[PDB]
Amino acid sequence: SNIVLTCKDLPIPIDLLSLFFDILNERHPSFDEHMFLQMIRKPDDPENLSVFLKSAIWMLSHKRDLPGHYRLPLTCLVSTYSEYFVELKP
Amino acid sequence: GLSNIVLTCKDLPIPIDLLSLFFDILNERHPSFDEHMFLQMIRKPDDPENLSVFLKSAIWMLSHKRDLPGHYRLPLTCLVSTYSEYFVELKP
Repeated sequence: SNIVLTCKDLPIPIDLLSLFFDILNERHPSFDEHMFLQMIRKPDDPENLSVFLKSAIWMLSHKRDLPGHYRLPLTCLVSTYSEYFVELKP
Repeated sequence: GLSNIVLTCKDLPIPIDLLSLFFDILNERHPSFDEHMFLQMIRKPDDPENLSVFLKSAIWMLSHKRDLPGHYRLPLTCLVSTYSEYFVELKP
């Protein structure tokens, strides 16, 4: 009836992270490869985290050609990474 | 009654003034985002654009708002984390 998924051990297609980076970096050209990997590793700046999450949210809320098999892992990325805001303050 | 009730997100208490503050900030940025749409979103987001706007206000409060009370951080992050989940089935 109901399935519980741990977003932390959920597989993420490499092509999704690549797409996500491409979209975020087009929007914010100063958001480079190195900063993207540091975000995946551990968010360390609230404004950068904000822009990272906002690109993922745009992809989920506006992008009409997002492959449907990216919806679950991309949503899990949003839910997982938003958690860093508890300690990461302006 | 509404002052004494403990609402929870993922078993974490969400202070009632936090929901009021969230609504006030969201509604100030988007005056057409009324109380009824706010309550519907709370019950079940039904529009990906409206949910996007709802989440972006909460993310703004966490990322930019310097005077957000400290004890609001965990419940508000909970709300972000939980309401984002609706995107799995809610498509543009």
